[PDB]
Amino acid sequence: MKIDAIVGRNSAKDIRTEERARVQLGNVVTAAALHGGIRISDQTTNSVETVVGKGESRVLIGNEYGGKGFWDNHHHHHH
Amino acid sequence: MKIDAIVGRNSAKDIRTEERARVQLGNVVTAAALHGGIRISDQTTNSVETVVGKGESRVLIGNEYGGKGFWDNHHHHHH
Amino acid sequence: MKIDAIVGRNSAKDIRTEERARVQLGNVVTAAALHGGIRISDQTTNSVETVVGKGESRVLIGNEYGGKGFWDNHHHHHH
Repeated sequence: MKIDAIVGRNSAKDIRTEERARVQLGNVVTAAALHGGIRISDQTTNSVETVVGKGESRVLIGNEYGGKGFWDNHHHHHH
Repeated sequence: MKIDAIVGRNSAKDIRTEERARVQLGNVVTAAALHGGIRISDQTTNSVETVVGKGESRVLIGNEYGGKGFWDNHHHHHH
Repeated sequence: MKIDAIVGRNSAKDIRTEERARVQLGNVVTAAALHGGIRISDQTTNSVETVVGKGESRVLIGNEYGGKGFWDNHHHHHH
């Protein structure tokens, strides 16, 4: 009670990634989407229990700003 | 911000993504949708139990702002 | 109001990475998204209990700015 800071949590209980699975847990901010300023300091709270990815799965648990950070179509993957 | 507690949670119980599936669990904000939205403490509350994606599925569990973040349409065919 | 302690934690309880799996725990800042801060652009709080990746898996637990740090963009069948 009585807060002036950031509020809005995303939570996960269990995560299982198997086989060619990539998971981003937390936050991804693309440059274009948001860079400082008097931006948001309040976000929607999401909470998941168990999440499993099987077979080339891409899973992002958290907040993606922009929509080019974790997911994409086809780029120059050189590593 | 100074709003005491944000109300509006999304909750997921079980998630299974199988086979080339992509899942966004959380909140996606496109740039266009929210830059200087410095106060959002009353949103929609959605709870789901089990969600399964099978075979090249896109699934977003959470909030999508802009409608362009996770479900980025075919914008880059040149890639 | 008067803050020195930032509110916005990414927490993890247990992590298991096996077989060519790589995990980034903390924060990954690429130069492009922001260099050395510039406000708190993002400090969204995420909390996960147990996360397991098995089999050449990529798991990032925390915040990725830029999307060029721990991973880069890939070649996936269907966007």
